[PDB]
Amino acid sequence: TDRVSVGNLRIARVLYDFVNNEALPGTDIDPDSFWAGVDKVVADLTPQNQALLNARDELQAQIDKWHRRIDMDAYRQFLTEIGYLLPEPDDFTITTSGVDAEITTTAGPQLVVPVLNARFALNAANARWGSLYDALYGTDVIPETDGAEKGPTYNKVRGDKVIAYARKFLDDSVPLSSGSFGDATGFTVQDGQLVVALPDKSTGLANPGQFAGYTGAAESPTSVLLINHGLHIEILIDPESQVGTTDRAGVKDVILESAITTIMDFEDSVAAVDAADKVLGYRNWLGLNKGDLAAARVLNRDRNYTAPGGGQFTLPGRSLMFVRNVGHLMTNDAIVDTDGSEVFEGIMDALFTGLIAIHGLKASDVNGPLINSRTGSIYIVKPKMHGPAEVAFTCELFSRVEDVLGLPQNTMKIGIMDEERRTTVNLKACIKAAADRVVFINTGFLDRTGDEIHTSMEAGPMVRKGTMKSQPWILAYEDHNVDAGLAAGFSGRAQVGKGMWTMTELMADMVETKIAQPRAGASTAWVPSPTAATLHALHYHQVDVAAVQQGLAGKRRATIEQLLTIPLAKELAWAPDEIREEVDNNCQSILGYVVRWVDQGVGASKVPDIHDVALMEDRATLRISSQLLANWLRHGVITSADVRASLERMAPLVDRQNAGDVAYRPMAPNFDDSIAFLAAQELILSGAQQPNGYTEPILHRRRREFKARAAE
Ligand SMILES: O=C(O)CCc1nc2ccccc2[nH]c1=O
Ligand SMILES: [Mg+2]
Ligand SMILES: [Mg+2]
Ligand SMILES: [Mg+2]
Ligand SMILES: [Mg+2]
Ligand SMILES: [Mg+2]
Ligand SMILES: [Mg+2]
Ligand SMILES: [Mg+2]
Ligand SMILES: [Mg+2]
Repeated sequence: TDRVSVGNLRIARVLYDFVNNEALPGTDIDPDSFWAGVDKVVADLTPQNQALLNARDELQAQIDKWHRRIDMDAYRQFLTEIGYLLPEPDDFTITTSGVDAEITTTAGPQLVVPVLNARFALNAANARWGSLYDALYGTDVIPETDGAEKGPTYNKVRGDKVIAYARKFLDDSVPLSSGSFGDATGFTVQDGQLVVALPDKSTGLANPGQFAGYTGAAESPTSVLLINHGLHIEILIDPESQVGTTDRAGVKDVILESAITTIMDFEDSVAAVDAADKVLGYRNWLGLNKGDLAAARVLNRDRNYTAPGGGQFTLPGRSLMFVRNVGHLMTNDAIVDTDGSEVFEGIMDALFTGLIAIHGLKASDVNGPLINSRTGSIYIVKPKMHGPAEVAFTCELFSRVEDVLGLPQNTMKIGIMDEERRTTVNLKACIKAAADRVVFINTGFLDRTGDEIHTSMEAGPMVRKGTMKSQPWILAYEDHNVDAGLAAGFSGRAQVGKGMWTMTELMADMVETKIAQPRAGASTAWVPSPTAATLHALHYHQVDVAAVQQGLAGKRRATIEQLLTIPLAKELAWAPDEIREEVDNNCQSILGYVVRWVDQGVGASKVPDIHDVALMEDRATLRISSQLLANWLRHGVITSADVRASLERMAPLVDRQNAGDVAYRPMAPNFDDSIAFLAAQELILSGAQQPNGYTEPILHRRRREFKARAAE
């Protein structure tokens, strides 16, 4: 037994040592008082945590039975009687205070990254600023048409298209008084105003207030800092660079303020099934908050400029960090009680990520340099909550953690993910439950659709996964989320977020279509990579989110009936080949993700889909796919032979898609010999029995089984 006893707790040594030697020192928290507080919080809050999970099961059994025995009036009457659909509270304004400008004020891209991957976490934090030239040149936003494709070395024709794209962007975002940036000859700062040399004349900006600063001398600036819709744009000037020599004004690059905030994730993008895994995550979270995290490589320093009217100012070189804790469901054996019962992981995350975040509020040799929150807040995204009482519980959890940490009450702020149906239909009350802590709400596709399928599992066969994206329930869910946030005063106070673009290489399509989200009044939305953050930033220059929000406020665009419109497939709406395609699709999604999760403990990566399109999904992809297949199985759309045959067809496909990975362990031809293959099979076959369709219990068990076999 490798555990430390503290009150009723038996703490894994690796965790206990991490906290004492790394997390605690520099916080001024007395270590014995901390550990006593951990024991007391776990003892006090565990019963309610369990009570809430029981209530999920109780409500769902009632819903299963109701469906087992189409009319909307009877259905919502039913949901109301069982306490699933609660009355809408009175109108109110959130009272959350001490929030940084990146959240209250700036609209822009939001990156989410697996905290267990230090290099990715570092790149994400550094992604507050990104190269537009690199993003345009390196992706298909500039088509690889004849002559303009990227080879082993610099293609000037392609670069010239990159340059022109960016010139057009500057014209659109920071218009000159006359002429185009495409005719620029040079830049100078005269009388604290930006002057752009043109061929036949000279010109300032149409709105000189968009001029924000510069580097080097006003005579010949090395860069020119502009602002639009709250976001900075820096024109780098160096006619001696590879591309500067080719440019008419010697422009080297255009740098965009990109990932304004980043979510460091402990939940669905990481595989962490024991104390050693949790410690890897906590240690990286620690390094980020101290500012000394280094990989293979380090965090960027802040950026120095001269204001138009002279005098120096500094801009943050890094993304403001949130941390995403796990939700209320799972336990982890990082801590067990006397009976050997595992402790609630969400409770542990609040205590440990909260402790660690104190370093990000400080700057010394002990706590590293670099401050995360200027206003003294800790930003925690709380996923997978079901309804307002589960939000209230999170409030109580954070309050008790603050007390243990010696922090001011309401220091720990909550990002409310709206990704469960019972939260969706009671969203206003969920926000009201956290009215003095809430700094965001957001929507998604996968997790929310996963819950949609599980909740109405007994209703009938569901439409295909692709179809879900355009279903009435989900479009109302998207608008209702914005409506509730705006009605509660989020504009100027808290983020209203939308979902992830998963197609990592389809940047042209993202740039074309993702603009719909800020057009919808979302002050942020999720991107999979620093490159995608820079490109998505374009949308926020193109759309005035603040103005969109002002025009939406007070509107009620969704009905409860729309929200409750179950995505049931019409009476036999598929051909055999369409059914086959959807089974293969889902089995491939499950296998492609699971094999990396169970075998290598990777919970996010570019996974080729069935059409070889690279997707960067998290564990929610598993929840939707396994629930859909379990549903089709449940209602006789497919057979158990169909499922097994697809898994066996797609498995070697997955193996093939993983050529080029040295640590990869093939699943075919001995399927029942691969723990990953069996995990994937189990997720489908036992899908209908999982609490709310959640995949963690199975995935965690299988990864743990794999670790034990690898050490035997
Ligand atoms: O559709 C959904 O609900 C899930 C969204 C999502 N979150 C991610 C977080 C970190 C890394 C990759 C991710 N991919 C994703 O699709
Ligand atoms: Mg300077
Ligand atoms: Mg620090
Ligand atoms: Mg989710
Ligand atoms: Mg939408
Ligand atoms: Mg409302
Ligand atoms: Mg505008
Ligand atoms: Mg805004
Ligand atoms: Mg059940």
